[PDB]
Amino acid sequence: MKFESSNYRGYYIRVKSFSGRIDPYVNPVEDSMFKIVPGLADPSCISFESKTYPGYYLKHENFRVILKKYEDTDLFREDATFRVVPGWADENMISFQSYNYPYRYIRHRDFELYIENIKTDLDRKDATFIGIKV
Ligand code: NA
Repeated sequence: MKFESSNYRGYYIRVKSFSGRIDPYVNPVEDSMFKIVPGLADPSCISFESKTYPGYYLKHENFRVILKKYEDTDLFREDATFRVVPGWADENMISFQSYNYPYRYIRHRDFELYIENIKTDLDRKDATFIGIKV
């Protein structure tokens, strides 16, 4: 799957140097592509596996969304697990709630990805995505 930003259309979640951001015209476009597996800490949740780096998952660390090799720890699995919810800015779209930090959501901010509290209208828009099956 791919994930487009809804307020920066044509921008996609991608990994650059093992760090999550949103970019247009992702090159190599495979950096924008993930396998969606059951949540490592909860199968009613989701986890994001790298397509180019199998066994690496998107995960938050110091509230920054990064890519990191799987580790056999509860903290890693929790850091790597997100609940898909109706979009903050648009219920026809999606948002990603952190499993171990329930009041923090994946959002972009100067085109980097974090998990942060969603308080304002711009917060909601920065945290809203369109899943695209590829
Ligand atoms: Na903070």
